Amino acid sequence: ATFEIVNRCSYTVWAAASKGDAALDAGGRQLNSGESWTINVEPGTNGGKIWARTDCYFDDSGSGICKTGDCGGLLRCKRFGRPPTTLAEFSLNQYGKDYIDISNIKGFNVPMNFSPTTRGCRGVRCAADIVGQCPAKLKAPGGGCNDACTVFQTSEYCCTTGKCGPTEYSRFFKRLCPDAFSYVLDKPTTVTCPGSSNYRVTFCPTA
Repeated sequence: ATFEIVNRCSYTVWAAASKGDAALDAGGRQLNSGESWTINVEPGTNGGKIWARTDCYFDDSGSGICKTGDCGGLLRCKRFGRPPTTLAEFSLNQYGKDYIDISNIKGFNVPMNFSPTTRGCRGVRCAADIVGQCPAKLKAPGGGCNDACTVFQTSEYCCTTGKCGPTEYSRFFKRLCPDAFSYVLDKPTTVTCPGSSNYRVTFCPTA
């Protein structure tokens, strides 16, 4: 499947793509304002994620650091990134269907639209100014808006026991972005697409 990753932000981002234990495609790449990067993701990819990283510095070998979404200091991510990270999430060719969503469960750093480029389903979007409106205790000094689990490490926020309800913090993410997961047991906003759909992830889709 193809994922066109587009940076409409006025600032450079470093796109990242991983399924947790491996890179997807090259795993990461710099995207200046306006640039597009098309990757190929193997059919059947389960638990894939795409995100943006901000304020990165990498050396010649592709080692360095990002202020949000850093994946073990690598330009080419093999692992998931350090919160806060707005997450485009997907599992492909699962009994004939693709499943996509956006998640704020690991916080928010960059606004995002996640849409099919092929027919048969709708896209999802979280493009509200979550960083600007972020509750004081959730603000990440490094940039972005942390989820409450990341900040407070409680069973309730992290849904450790598999029992948890919505919280004041999760309700903030849900208020600004109704179409993204705000906590682990949120009412699913997952979209069912035809198996083997193709997609576009757009950072800052409205700016």
